[PDB]
Amino acid sequence: TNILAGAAVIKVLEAWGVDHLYGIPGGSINSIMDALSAERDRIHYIQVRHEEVGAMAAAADAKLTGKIGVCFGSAGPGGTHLMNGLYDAREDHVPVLALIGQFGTTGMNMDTFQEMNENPIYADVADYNVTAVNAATLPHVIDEAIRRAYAHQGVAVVQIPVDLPWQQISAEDWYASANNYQTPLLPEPDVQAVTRLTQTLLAAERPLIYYGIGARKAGKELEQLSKTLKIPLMSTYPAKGIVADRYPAYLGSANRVAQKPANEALAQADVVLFVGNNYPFAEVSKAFKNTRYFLQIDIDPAKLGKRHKTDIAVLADAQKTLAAILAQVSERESTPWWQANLANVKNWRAYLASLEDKQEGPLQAYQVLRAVNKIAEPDAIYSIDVGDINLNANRHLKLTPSNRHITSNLFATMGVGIPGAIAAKLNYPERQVFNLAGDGGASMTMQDLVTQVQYHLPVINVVFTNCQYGFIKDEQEDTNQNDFIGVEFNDIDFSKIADGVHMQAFRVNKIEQLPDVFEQAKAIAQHEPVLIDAVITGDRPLPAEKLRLDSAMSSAADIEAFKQRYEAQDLQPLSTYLKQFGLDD
Amino acid sequence: TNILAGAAVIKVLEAWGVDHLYGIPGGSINSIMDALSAERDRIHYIQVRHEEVGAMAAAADAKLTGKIGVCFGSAGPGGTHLMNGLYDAREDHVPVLALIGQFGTTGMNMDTFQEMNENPIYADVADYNVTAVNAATLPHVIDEAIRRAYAHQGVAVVQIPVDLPWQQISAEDWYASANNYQTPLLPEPDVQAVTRLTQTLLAAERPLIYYGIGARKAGKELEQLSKTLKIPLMSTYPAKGIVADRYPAYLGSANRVAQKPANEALAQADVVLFVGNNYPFAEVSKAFKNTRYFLQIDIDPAKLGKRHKTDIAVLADAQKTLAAILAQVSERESTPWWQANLANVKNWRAYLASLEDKQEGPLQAYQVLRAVNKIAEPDAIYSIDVGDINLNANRHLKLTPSNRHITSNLFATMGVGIPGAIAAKLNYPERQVFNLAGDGGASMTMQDLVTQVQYHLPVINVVFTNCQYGFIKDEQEDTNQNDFIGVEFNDIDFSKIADGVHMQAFRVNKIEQLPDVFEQAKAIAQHEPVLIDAVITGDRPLPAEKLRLDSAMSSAADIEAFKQRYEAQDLQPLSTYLKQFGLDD
Amino acid sequence: TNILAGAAVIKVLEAWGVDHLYGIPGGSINSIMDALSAERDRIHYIQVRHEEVGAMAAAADAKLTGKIGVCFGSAGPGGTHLMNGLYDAREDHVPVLALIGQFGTTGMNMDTFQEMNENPIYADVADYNVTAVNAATLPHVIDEAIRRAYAHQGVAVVQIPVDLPWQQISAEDWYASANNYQTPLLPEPDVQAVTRLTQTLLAAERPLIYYGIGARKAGKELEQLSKTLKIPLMSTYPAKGIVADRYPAYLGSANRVAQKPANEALAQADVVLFVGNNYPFAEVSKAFKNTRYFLQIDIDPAKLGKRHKTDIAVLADAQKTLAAILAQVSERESTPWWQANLANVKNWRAYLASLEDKQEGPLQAYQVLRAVNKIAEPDAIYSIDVGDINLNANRHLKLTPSNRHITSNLFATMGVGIPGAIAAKLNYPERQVFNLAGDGGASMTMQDLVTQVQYHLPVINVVFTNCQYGFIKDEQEDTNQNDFIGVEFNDIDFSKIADGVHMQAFRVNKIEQLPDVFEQAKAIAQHEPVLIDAVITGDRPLPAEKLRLDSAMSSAADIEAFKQRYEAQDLQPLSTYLKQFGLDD
Ligand SMILES: Cc1cc2nc3c(=O)[nH]c(=O)nc-3n(C[C@H](O)[C@H](O)[C@H](O)COP(=O)(O)OP(=O)(O)OC[C@H]3O[C@@H](n4cnc5c(N)ncnc54)[C@H](O)[C@@H]3O)c2cc1C
Ligand SMILES: Cc1cc2nc3c(=O)[nH]c(=O)nc-3n(C[C@H](O)[C@H](O)[C@H](O)COP(=O)(O)OP(=O)(O)OC[C@H]3O[C@@H](n4cnc5c(N)ncnc54)[C@H](O)[C@@H]3O)c2cc1C
Ligand SMILES: Cc1cc2nc3c(=O)[nH]c(=O)nc-3n(C[C@H](O)[C@H](O)[C@H](O)COP(=O)(O)OP(=O)(O)OC[C@H]3O[C@@H](n4cnc5c(N)ncnc54)[C@H](O)[C@@H]3O)c2cc1C
Ligand SMILES: Cc1ncc(C[n+]2csc(CCOP(=O)(O)OP(=O)(O)O)c2C)c(N)n1
Ligand SMILES: Cc1ncc(C[n+]2csc(CCOP(=O)(O)OP(=O)(O)O)c2C)c(N)n1
Ligand SMILES: Cc1ncc(C[n+]2csc(CCOP(=O)(O)OP(=O)(O)O)c2C)c(N)n1
Ligand SMILES: [Mg+2]
Ligand SMILES: [Mg+2]
Ligand SMILES: [Mg+2]
Ligand code: NA
Repeated sequence: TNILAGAAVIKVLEAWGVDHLYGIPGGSINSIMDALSAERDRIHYIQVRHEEVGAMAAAADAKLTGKIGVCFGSAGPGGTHLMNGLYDAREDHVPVLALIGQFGTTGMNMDTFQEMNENPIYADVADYNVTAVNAATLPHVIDEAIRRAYAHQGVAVVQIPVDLPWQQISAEDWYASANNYQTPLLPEPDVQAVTRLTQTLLAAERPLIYYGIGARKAGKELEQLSKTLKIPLMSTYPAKGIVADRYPAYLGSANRVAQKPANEALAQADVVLFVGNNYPFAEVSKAFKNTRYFLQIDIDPAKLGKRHKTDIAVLADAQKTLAAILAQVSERESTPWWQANLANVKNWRAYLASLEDKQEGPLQAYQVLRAVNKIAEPDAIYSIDVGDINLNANRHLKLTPSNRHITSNLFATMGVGIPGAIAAKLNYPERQVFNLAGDGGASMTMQDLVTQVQYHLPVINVVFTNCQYGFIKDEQEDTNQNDFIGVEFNDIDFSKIADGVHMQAFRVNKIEQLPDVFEQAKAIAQHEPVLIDAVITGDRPLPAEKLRLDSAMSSAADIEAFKQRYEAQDLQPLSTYLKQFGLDD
Repeated sequence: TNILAGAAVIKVLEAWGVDHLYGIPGGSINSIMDALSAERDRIHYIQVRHEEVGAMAAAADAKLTGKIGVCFGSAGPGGTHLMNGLYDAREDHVPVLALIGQFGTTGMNMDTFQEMNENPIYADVADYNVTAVNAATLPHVIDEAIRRAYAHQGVAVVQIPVDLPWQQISAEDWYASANNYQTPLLPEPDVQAVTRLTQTLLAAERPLIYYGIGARKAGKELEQLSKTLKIPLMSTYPAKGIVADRYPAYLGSANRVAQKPANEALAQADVVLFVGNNYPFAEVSKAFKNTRYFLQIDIDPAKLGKRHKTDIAVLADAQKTLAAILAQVSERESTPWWQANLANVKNWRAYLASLEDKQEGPLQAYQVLRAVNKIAEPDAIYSIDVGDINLNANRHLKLTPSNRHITSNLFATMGVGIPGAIAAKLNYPERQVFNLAGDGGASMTMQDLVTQVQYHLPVINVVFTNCQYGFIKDEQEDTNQNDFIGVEFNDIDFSKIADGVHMQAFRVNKIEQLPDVFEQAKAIAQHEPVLIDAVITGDRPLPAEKLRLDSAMSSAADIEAFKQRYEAQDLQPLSTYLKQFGLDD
Repeated sequence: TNILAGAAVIKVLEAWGVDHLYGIPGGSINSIMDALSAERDRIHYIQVRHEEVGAMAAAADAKLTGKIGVCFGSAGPGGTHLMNGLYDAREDHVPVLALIGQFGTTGMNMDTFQEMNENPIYADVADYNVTAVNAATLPHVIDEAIRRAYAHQGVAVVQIPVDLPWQQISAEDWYASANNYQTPLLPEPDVQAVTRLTQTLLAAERPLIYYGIGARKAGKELEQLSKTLKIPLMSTYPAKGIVADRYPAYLGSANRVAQKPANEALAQADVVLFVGNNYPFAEVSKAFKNTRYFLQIDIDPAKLGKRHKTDIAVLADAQKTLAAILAQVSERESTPWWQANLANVKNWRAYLASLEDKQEGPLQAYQVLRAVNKIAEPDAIYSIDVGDINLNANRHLKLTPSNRHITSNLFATMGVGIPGAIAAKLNYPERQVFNLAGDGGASMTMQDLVTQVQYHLPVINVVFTNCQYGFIKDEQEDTNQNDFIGVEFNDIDFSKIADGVHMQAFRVNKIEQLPDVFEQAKAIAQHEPVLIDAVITGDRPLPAEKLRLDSAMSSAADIEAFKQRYEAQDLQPLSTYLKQFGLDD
C-alpha cells in the first residue's frame, strides 16, 4: 500500500543496477540518507572527504563500465563542490546522475539558512536540470533523469527539497523503466561510399589511418588493415592501447602529449582516414594543412566534415565499416613509405628505452615509469592525473587491449588520479589499479587518500614530485617574456601525508632505490593501498612538437643544444629514413 | 606611447590599492601571469594549491578589510574550482573580482582543448559577468568590474582570452577611476519616527534589543542604551564581539549556534528592536510568534518589514539612529525583567566555566577552547570553519570590539578556516591569528597548510578531531528513523599532515596535556605556523533549542536524562528567575 | 584570393540549400544585410513586420520540409522578439538557425547604446549558443551551428558583432560541410522482438494501435494492419491525416482536441501498441489506467517506457517494424470489438455531418469548416493557429496523406497561423494554402498579413471571430468560482484590417452567405491573398473529455442537459454498441 518517496527513489536506482554512489551528508539531504541507511545491503554508499572526488569517481565509473555514475551534494556548498567532476562528465560525454539537497518546500524562497534558488547553478553543465516539487512524481523524475543521461551521454541534475523523501506515496504511484533500456542503434555503412573511400585509400602514396576512441571495438580490424595494406597507424592519446603499443607500425599520438613518429608522419601524409576521432587540435595546430584527401568515418552527424574539409564522410559504426574495407582488399607488398616509418619508430623506441634503462643516479620520471611497467599485470587499470604524467605515461607505458586507462580527456581537470582509482578498484576488485599523478594534481585531492584506507581499496599510488607545475613551467618557457611565476613551489612529503591517513608509503629519489620499493609495493597492494613518492628531476620531456633535429631546417647550434638537453644524440629525423628508401621530404 | 594590455590591467589593480591576489597559472592565463611577473615589487601574487582556497581567501580579504578581494583561475577547471569561494562572497555580500582564463580569440568556438563558452558558468553567482573581446577596452572592463563589485557588494567575473593581454594598446587608451571612489551615502533618521519608536520601546515590559553586523559601528551606543534603559542585549552569531562578551546583560545568539539565555528571553519578549539584522531563521523557527510589537532599523529598503510584520521601520544608519534614541532618554531604574535575565546569564556562564575548567581526563572541545582563551592576545583574529566549531566558539571564546572573527556566514561552506587565516595574516602581520576547524572541514582544504609555510604566515591552526561530521550526526539523531550513515569515519592524524607540509605540529588527547602544548604553540607562532590536533570526545554540545529543564513542560525522566547527558545538573530554566522576581512565564 | 567574411557566411547558407530567410534590419546587423544585398539572385530575403513572425515562419519551414529554417533579429529587441518562434522550434524539435546582431567588438562591454551581454538571453532555448569574436572562423561557426541544429533537432543561435562580417578573410579560411550530410542506414528490427510484439497483439481481445507523427512514413502499413487484424486506429492530433480521415476504423485523437470514439475506446482497450508517440497527457489524464499490456515502438532510447509501465519496448523505425509485423500475420475474421467500434464511429460522424449541414441561420464554426472542405484541393496545406480551431479542425477537416497541416504542437503559441501559411506558400507556390485562425490568435500577428501582399503569396486566410478567447472561457466555466474575466472582448473587423494592408476580403455572419464567398475566395487565391472573416456564435463545442451520455455513469437529468446543449440527441455511448455485439462495459 504506501512507501516513503525516498525509499521508492532508492528502488529506482537499484532497478537500474547502481551498486555504489558517492557523497557527503547534510541536513538538506538527510531524508535521502535515511532511505540509503535502510537499503545498505542492496546499494553501497561511499562517503568521500570532498564532494568533487565523489563527482569525479562517478564520472570515472561511467568511463570504465558504460553504466551511469551517481553522486550527491547537500544544499549550497555541497553541490557546488561537485562541479569539476560534472564538467568532466559533460566534456567526456559519459552518463552521471547528481542529486542536490535543498531546503524543505515550506522554507523555499524565504531566504533561510543555506537556501537559494539552486536551479540556475546547474543549467549550463546539465542535459536535464530540474527542482522536484511533488513526492508522488519524484520516482518518475529520477527515472526520467537516468534515461536522459544515458540516451544523451551527459549529466542529469535533480534538486530535491528535503521534506519530499519523507512523504508517503502509494506503491502504485511508481515504476522504473530500467527493463526497457536499450543503447542507440548503430548505423550501417553504405557500400558505394565504402568502395569510393577504399579506392582513394589504395591510391595514396603516403597513407595514415588516424583513429580515436570511437574505434574501441575495432582494434583487430585496425591492426589487420595496417598490415594487409602496409599503412602506419596513429591515434589520439585516449585511444592508446586499442592496438598494442608493441605493434611495429603504431606511431603514437600527435601534438604535445604525442610521440615524435606521429608528428613527423602527419606532416608528410597525402591521405588520412580519420576514424571515430574528434581530435581538438586539428584546426588550431593546422594539423592537416598538407593533406590532399581526408576521409572520415563517424557515428555522429554533428562531427562529419567538422575538423577539416572532408572528401568522403561515411556515417556508420567504425567496426562495421573497417570490416567492410577489409573484405574488399588483398595483401599489398611493402612500400618505401611503410619501411621509412618502421625504421623511424624503431629509432624512437630505442631513445625511450635508453632513458628508461639508466641504472643509477638522480631519479627522473622515465625510470619510475619503467619500474611501473615491471610490476604491472597484463590487465592493469591506470587512473592518470593531468600535467606531465599524460605526456610521460603516453610515451612509456606499454598497454594492450586488456588494459584500461582513464584521465579527464577534454575538460582536463587536475585531481582526477585519486577518484578514478577509487572507482576502478570498486568496479574491478580483482585487477591491479595504479594512480599516477604529479605533485600539483595529487595535492588537490590528497584528503581522499583516506577513502582508499576506509573502504579497503588496494591502489598503488605513485606521486611524481618535481616541486613544480612542470607542464605550465614549460609553457612559460615557450611564451612568456618575463621570468617564471607561480610554477616552482614548496615540497610536500607525500609519504608523510600517507602516514597521516594510515596508509603504507615510501619516498625515493635515486634510480637504484626503485626495484625493491616497487617489489614491496606490489606485495602490499595485494591487500592494502600503498603510496610511492618519487622525487624526480626538473628535466623538461622532449617536446615532440618543437623538434630541432633536421639540419635542413635548424642550425647546428640549435640541433646540438636540443640533443644535449634531451639526451637525444641518437635520434634521427624522419627525413633520414625517407632518403634511405628513396622518398623526398 | 604603447603599453601591453596586460601591463595596463595590472596598473588598474595597483591604482585601486590591491596589495595581493590569489591563483594557480595555466596556459590560458599565462599573459596575465607575464604582466604580474614584471610587477612583482608592487603587487604580490599568492600561489595557492587549490583554486577554491584562493577564492575563499579573496572573500575573507573583503570581510576583514572592506577592500575588494582578487583571485583568478585558468580556463575550464581552474575557474570552476573558484565556486565555493565566489558563492560565499555573494551570500556574505562582500566585493570580489575573479579573472577567468580563456583560449585566444582565434581559437574560441572551434571546440579546441579546454575551450568552452565560459560565460553561462558564472551568470548566477556574479553581479557583473563578461567575456572581454578587445585589448584596448580591457583596462576599462576591469575598472568597471571593480566599481560595480564595490557599489553592489558582490562578485564581478571577467573571462579574458589569453591573446588580448599580449597586445599593445596606447598609454592614453586607459585610466582607472579609483581616485573617484566613494562609499554609498548613509541615510539619516527621521526624528518623528525615532520618537514613536522610543515611546513603544519605553512602554515595553519585557524589551529586547536584537542586533546584527549592521550595528558594527554602534557597539558603544548598544551597551549604553542597554544599561541606561535596563534592556538586555542579544545578537546574531556574526555580531558576537560588537559588545564585549563579558557584558552582564549580553544574552548571546538564538536558534542552534546559540546560547540558552537568548532563546529563553526571546520567547518571553513583548517588544523587539531589530537593528541591522537579517537573521535567516526568523520565519522558519517562528522566532517572533509571541512578540507584540516589532521595531526595525536598517539601511536597506529591501529588508524593511521582511522578517516579521513591522510596526515602525526606520530606514537609516544604525549608529546615527541609536545616538538619536539615546539623546531622548534618561536612566531608568532596575526592573524584574532586567534582574531575571541577569541572574539567568550568570547561571549559564557558570555552567560553561565548569565544562572549561576540568583539569584532568579525556579531552572535550570545551577545554581546548579554554586553552585558546588563555594564550589569546586582546586583538586576536579568528578564522572559524563550519560545523560544531561555530556552536562551541560562540559559547566559549571571549571577544571584545578589538577582536575580529570570520566564517562563511550564510552559504556556510566548510573549508574556510585555512583560507580565512591566510588572508588574515596577510592583512594583519602583527596580530595573532587562529584557525579553528573541525576535522571534516580542515581535511577539505588541508593541502593549503603548505601555503602558510611557503609564504611564512604564522597561524595557530587548531583541528578538533572527533572522527565525525558531529554537526550532521546530531541532526540525524534528531530527524532520522534509521541508523547513522555517513557521519562517523576514519582518523586522519593532522600532526602528520602538518609534518608532511613541513610545519611544526602536536597531537593531544588529554585535558592535562593542554597548558604546555598551547604555551609552546604560542611561542612558535611568533615566527612560524604551528598546528595542534586535539582528539576530542564525541559528546553532543547542549542543544539550546531543545532544552529539557522546566518541570512544567518536560517529564522528570526527560529532565534528568538531559542534565546527565549535558552535565547540566546546575542549570536552571529562566522561569525560576522570572518567579523569584515576581513575573509569570 | 580574399572574400569579406559576411559574403562567405551567405555562401555557407547557400551550400546548405537555404532558399529564403526572414528578419528585420538594424544597424547592428547591417553588414550581414550588405552581404545579402549582393546575393539576392541566389537566396531570397523576406522582410517581415515583426521578428517573431520571422522566427515562427523559419520553424514552419523546417516542419514542412525537414530543411533548417533561418531567421535573424537585430541586437537587443530584434533578437528577443524571436523568442516565441525559437521555443516553438525547440519544443516541436525542428532545426532552426537564428543570427543575432551585436554591437562591434570595439564597443562591446562599454555600456553603449543597445549593447548588452546577449549570450545569457539564448542559453535556455538553444542547443548551440555562441558569440563570434573573430572574422576568419565565422564561416566555420555558422557551419557548426547548422550541423548541430540538424543533428540535435533544435535551435542554434549565433551573436555576431557587426564589424566582423565587413572584415576581409582568405578564400580558404572557409568551407561548408553540406556535402557530407547524409541519412543513416538503420538496421532491420530484430525478428525476435518483432515476433514477441506480434504474438501479444494477436492474443488481445480489445486491441488498439495508437500512433504519433513518428509513424508518418507508415500510413500504408497502419491501414493494412488495421483491416487485416481488425484493430481500430487512433492517433495524436498532429498525426491526423497519416491515415485518411475517411477510413472507417479511424477513431480520432484522445483527451480534449479529441474525438468521442478514441476517448471511449481507450478506456476499454486491453492491449495498446504505442507507436512513434510522445502523447503529453498520458500520465496526468491516467489515459492507460485500465490497459493490461502496453507495447511500444520508438526510435529514441530516451522514450522507452517513458509514458506508462511498458511490457515490450522495441527500439526501431516505426515503418520497418510495422512492415515486419504485417509480413507475419494473416486475416482475422471480424470481431465484436471491431464491429462495436465501427458502429460508434458511424454514429459520431453522423453527429458531425448534422452540425456541418445546417443550411440557414446564425453561422457556427462547423459550417465554416464544411465550406473550407468544399473548396479544398486534395493536396492543400493547412497552417492552423491555437485555440478552438485545433479542436474544430481536428473533427471537421477531411485530410488524406496528400495534405499537410501544421500548428505549434507543444509550446502552443498563438499567432502561428499567418507565419505558417507564409512559409508554406514560399516552399510550395503551386499548392493551395489555408490559414485557419481564431480572432485572438490572428490579432497577435495581424500586421504580417501585409507580407503576403508584399511578396505575392496567395493564402486563403479564414478568421473565426467569436469576440472571445473561447478555448479559455470554457476552461473558466469548468474551474473558476467567480465570473468570467478577460475572455470576452471587443470586435475587430478583419475585412477592414485586410483592406488596410490592401488585401481583398469578405466578412460573413450567415450560413447561407458561405457558398458564394468561398467560391470567390478560391478563385482570387489563384493569384492574390484573400481573407474571410467569419462572425460565429459563442457555442461551446462538445467536450469529448466530459461526455454525459451513459445512464450507468451520469444521471438522466445530466444526460438531457448535455444532449440539449450540444445538439447531441442522436449520439449513443459506446456501451450501446458494446452490448449490441455482446461485449460488456
Ligand atoms: C593535459 C592533456 C593534454 C592532451 N594533449 C593531447 C595531445 O597533444 N594530443 C592528443 O591526441 N590528445 C591530447 N589530449 C586528449 C584530447 O584533449 C582529446 O580528448 C582527444 O585527442 C580526443 O580523442 P578521441 O577523438 O579519441 O575522443 P572523443 O573526443 O571522445 O571523440 C570520439 C569520437 O568517436 C566517435 N564515435 C563514437 N563511437 C563511434 C563508433 N561506434 N563508430 C564511429 N565513430 C564513433 C564520436 O562521435 C567522436 O567523434 C590531451 C589530454 C590532456 C588531459
Ligand atoms: C553552521 C552555521 C550555523 C549558523 N547558525 C546560526 C544560528 O543558529 N543563529 C544565528 O544567529 N546565526 C547563525 N548563523 C549565521 C546566520 O546564517 C546568519 O548569517 C546571521 O544570523 C545573519 O547575521 P546578521 O544579520 O548580523 O548579518 P547579515 O545577514 O549580513 O545582515 C546585515 C544586516 O545589516 C544591515 N545593515 C548594514 N549596514 C547597516 C547600517 N549601517 N545601519 C543599519 N543597518 C545596516 C544590512 O542591510 C542587513 O540587513 C550560522 C552560521 C553558520 C556557518
Ligand atoms: C491547443 C492544443 C491542444 C492540444 N490538445 C491535444 C489533445 O487533447 N490530444 C492530442 O493528441 N494532442 C493534443 N495536442 C498536441 C499535443 O500537445 C502533442 O504535441 C501531441 O499529442 C504529441 O504528438 P506526437 O506524439 O505525434 O509527436 P511528438 O511529440 O513529436 O513525438 C513523436 C514521437 O515519435 C518518435 N519517432 C520519431 N520518428 C520515429 C520513427 N521513424 N520511428 C519510430 N519512432 C519515431 C519520436 O521519438 C517521439 O517519441 C494539442 C496541441 C495544441 C496546440
Ligand atoms: C584544476 C586545474 N587547475 C589548473 C589547471 C592548469 N594546469 C594544467 S597542467 C597543470 C600543472 C600540473 O602540475 P603537476 O600535477 O605537478 O604535474 P607536472 O607537470 O609537474 O608533472 C596545471 C596547473 C588545470 N588543468 N586544472
Ligand atoms: C562543502 C560542504 N559540504 C557539506 C556541508 C554540510 N555540513 C555542514 S556542517 C558539516 C559537518 C562538519 O564536520 P566537521 O568539520 O568534522 O565538524 P564537527 O561538527 O565534527 O565539529 C557538514 C558536512 C557544508 N556546509 N559544506
Ligand atoms: C501567446 C499565448 N498567450 C496565451 C496563450 C493561452 N491561450 C491558449 S488558447 C487561447 C485563446 C485562443 O483565442 P482565439 O484565438 O480567439 O480562439 P477561440 O478559442 O476563440 O476560437 C489562449 C489565450 C497561448 N497559448 N499563447
Ligand atoms: Mg609537478
Ligand atoms: Mg568532526
Ligand atoms: Mg476567439
Ligand atoms: Na582538497
